[PDB]
Amino acid sequence: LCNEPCSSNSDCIGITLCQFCKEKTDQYGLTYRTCNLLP
Repeated sequence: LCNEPCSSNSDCIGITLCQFCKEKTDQYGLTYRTCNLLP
């Protein structure tokens, strides 16, 4: 749903109301690009 992977904003638009493709990591330090509720 909203919590899923991305590469830009548009990747998270319409699929759900979560336009904010953010960059965070897990506990390991793997930075990944994921759809968030906000910027």
